[PDB]
Amino acid sequence: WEIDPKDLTFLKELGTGQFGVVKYGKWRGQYDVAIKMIKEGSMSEDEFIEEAKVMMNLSHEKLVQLYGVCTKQRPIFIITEYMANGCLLNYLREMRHRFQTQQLLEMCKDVCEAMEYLESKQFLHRDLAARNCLVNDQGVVKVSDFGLSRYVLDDEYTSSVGSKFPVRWSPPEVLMYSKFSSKSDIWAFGVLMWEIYSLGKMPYERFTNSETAEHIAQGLRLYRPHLASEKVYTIMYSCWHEKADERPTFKILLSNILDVMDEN
Ligand SMILES: Cc1cc(Nc2cc(-c3ccc(F)c(NC(=O)c4cc5c(s4)CCCC5)c3F)n[nH]c2=O)nn1C
Repeated sequence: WEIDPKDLTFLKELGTGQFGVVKYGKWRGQYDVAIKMIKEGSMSEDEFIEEAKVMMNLSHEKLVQLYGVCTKQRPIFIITEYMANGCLLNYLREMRHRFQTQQLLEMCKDVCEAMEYLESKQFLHRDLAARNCLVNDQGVVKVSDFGLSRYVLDDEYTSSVGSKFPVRWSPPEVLMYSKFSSKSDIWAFGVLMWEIYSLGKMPYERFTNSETAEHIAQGLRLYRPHLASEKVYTIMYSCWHEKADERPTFKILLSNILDVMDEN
């Protein structure tokens, strides 16, 4: 879906990410959208447009909805569903004292449902983390920017020893061999659950990225946050098996989460 740029009205700046400036605006005067304006040289653009069709076809309530792209001018635009409460990490930190435990579990469920959908389509996120989830005006969490890490042109982000690589969300086989799979998204999801239940703390705080890699390679795992029950911690901890094939699927994780809800 090629969006006509004449149908976009820019309204507000939303900050800057791995591809440069992001704006809030409207599509056809009515629908609230976010618009990434892709900084030249920041993205493998031919590669992105080449593979853009499969992303058009991903649709789930808990996935941020793609509206489309503008590719007939530079900078390229990516147009998505606007999420008025912004990214999940800042939302957790700003509302930290208000959350009930049942709401923390519901946020995890939202993300798990989106990821079970992506898993069913054999589509990898590759940078799942609370910073890449968004929150709407009703508090629903949705997964954002799935698959886009593949198109980043920035050695600090693409190298496992780069300053911007998501080391703290990565399993050993990604840090050692760059072996991304559904099971590396599973690992990241466990870290995301930890971010939720810690109310937005930084994983492995005071460890450097390389110290993090060393310690998880040797079996260290994130501690149980105060607000996580044992049953909840067992779920997130299952995401962190050293061996990828021992980690659950998102279907199983979703069933575990629903089971905890039912018990509650
Ligand atoms: C109050 C409020 C609402 C609101 N709502 C939104 C903000 C954004 C948004 C803004 C800046 C960003 F930097 C990003 N992330 C990125 O650009 C990238 C992430 C990744 C990229 S690029 C390539 C590698 C993989 C990860 C955003 F997603 N989008 N959509 C929204 O709805 N924001 N605020 C402040």
